Amino acid sequence: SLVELGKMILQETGKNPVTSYGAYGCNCGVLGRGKPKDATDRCCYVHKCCYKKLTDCNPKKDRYSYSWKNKTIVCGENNACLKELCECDKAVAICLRENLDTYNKKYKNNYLKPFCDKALPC
Amino acid sequence: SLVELGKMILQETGKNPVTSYGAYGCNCGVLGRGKPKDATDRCCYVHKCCYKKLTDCNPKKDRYSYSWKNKTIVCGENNACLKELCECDKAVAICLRENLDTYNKKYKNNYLKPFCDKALPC
Amino acid sequence: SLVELGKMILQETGKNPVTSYGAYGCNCGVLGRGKPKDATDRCCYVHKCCYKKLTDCNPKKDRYSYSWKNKTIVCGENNACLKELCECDKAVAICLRENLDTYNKKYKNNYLKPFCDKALPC
Amino acid sequence: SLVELGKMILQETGKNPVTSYGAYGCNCGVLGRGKPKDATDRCCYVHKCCYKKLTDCNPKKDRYSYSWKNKTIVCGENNACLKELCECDKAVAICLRENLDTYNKKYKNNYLKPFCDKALPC
Ligand SMILES: CCc1c(C(=O)C(N)=O)c2c(OCC(=O)O)cccc2n1Cc1ccccc1
Ligand SMILES: CCc1c(C(=O)C(N)=O)c2c(OCC(=O)O)cccc2n1Cc1ccccc1
Ligand SMILES: CCc1c(C(=O)C(N)=O)c2c(OCC(=O)O)cccc2n1Cc1ccccc1
Ligand SMILES: CCc1c(C(=O)C(N)=O)c2c(OCC(=O)O)cccc2n1Cc1ccccc1
Repeated sequence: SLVELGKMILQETGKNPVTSYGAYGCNCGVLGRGKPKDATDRCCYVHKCCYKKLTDCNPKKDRYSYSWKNKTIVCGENNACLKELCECDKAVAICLRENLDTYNKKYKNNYLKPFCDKALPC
Repeated sequence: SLVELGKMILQETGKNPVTSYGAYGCNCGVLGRGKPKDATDRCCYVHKCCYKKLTDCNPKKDRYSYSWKNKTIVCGENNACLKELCECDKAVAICLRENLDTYNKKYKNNYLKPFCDKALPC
Repeated sequence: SLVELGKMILQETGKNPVTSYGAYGCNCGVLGRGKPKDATDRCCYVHKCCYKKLTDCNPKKDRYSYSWKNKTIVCGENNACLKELCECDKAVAICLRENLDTYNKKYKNNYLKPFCDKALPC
Repeated sequence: SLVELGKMILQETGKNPVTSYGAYGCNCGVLGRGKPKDATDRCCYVHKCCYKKLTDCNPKKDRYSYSWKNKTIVCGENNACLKELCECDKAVAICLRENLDTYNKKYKNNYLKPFCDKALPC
């Protein structure tokens, strides 16, 4: 769920998911995909494509278990959908950390929302 | 201060410092040094010796700054006491994480109140 | 920003950046690039080309942190743009020092403005 | 003179000579030699011994010339006493930089006369 996702983002990046990624670019924290504005935005674009493959479980509200071992996210062996859901959130946490260097303050808090292009298919 | 120390332990080990290390063995959390019970206890033994050589500041109360970059603790530059105080806290966070493999709840002071021998000098 | 740049130039060259480089040649301190009149001028040409690559921050007005360690300018860790900015400024301060030998006061005070040719592209 | 000495210290160490070294340990910035408290203090003890040999001039008062060339203090030529005086000052500026790693503001007198033993002779 968003509980697990937010904890992974903070564990990997050290940032509050809401204040830093609540509405960044055309994809991060908002509903629906748009053409990404930068690399951080593209992380959330891929993550939304990860989610849409997952029927038989609810990515937004379904809880799951994971552990933080050797400063690494380790998805607990689980249901197929829950395991894949955990691997979706782990990928976007790593992706957001990796692109902190080009994180741009001008893209937060839905400054880009009126300018967002229609997204290409996943 | 204990504020920064607590966040480093959380970021490195993934554990709550109060529940996991608030009173563990003969050195972790408790006041004063004793002969260590295991590898985790020895981390806190070393950390307490690290604090002992700091005289120009109050290790428990004085605040400093540090960064979480690439899942690594990076101490902020400061005067001798505050910088070395940050380094004391960093080494114990890494040490406790490295020794999670042998962390044993039997050394938590709430499971069994350990009999602690007089510590050797630092 | 110019505050950090001016301190670097003083630290490296020992010269006041305003009085020595406020309007030197066809590139130093003045607006716009021109064909360099000497090696000092070319330092500022390269520096202006360095700035032109930076589009995610404001090279003239954005602050950054650096320190003086072992008589070396050491750029503090930041985002990609601010780190590249600091490295642009460190490089021009260093370049200006290396070419103090051929510094010509005849090129000061924007005397060469009618002599400035179109520069080669960056 | 002290004017040239203070400029050297700022150039080499990056520190304000008054606020960092104006009364530090048993030798730095105070009158007379004492048993050094640490490596920084020892730099000032050695420097005071350097001044002791300069009888043909006035170390604190007499001016001399030096240049900041390639981030090196270069004493200008002069008579024996004044050239030796500049080299005394250059040496203490270098010594203080080299020992910034163990600088500790705990040794600043802060207008309380510390316990100072009689120094070894020189
Ligand atoms: C970038 C972080 C993010 C999402 C992403 O990781 C992302 N934009 O992909 C996301 C999200 O995405 C899933 C989806 O769109 O269904 C939906 C809703 C909020 C979303 N926050 C913000 C957040 C998450 C967890 C705790 C606190 C804040
Ligand atoms: C192992 C964690 C620890 C200490 C150590 O790291 C350790 N035992 O060395 C320590 C401590 O030690 C310093 C000293 O003895 O002055 C004193 C008091 C509490 C101490 N907690 C618990 C804690 C720290 C920070 C936030 C919340 C809880
Ligand atoms: C050569 C020094 C210099 C610039 C350069 O280093 C240079 N010509 O590249 C520069 C400058 O250049 C950046 C740009 O044109 O955007 C713009 C404005 C002033 C500029 N001073 C003068 C100065 C710098 C810092 C403090 C005080 C005076
Ligand atoms: C450590 C710096 C220092 C002295 C030394 O370098 C040192 N303690 O040797 C020293 C000093 O020493 C020479 C002597 O006692 O005759 C005498 C007086 C002040 C002295 N400041 C402080 C200072 C010097 C220059 C400008 C501003 C502040």
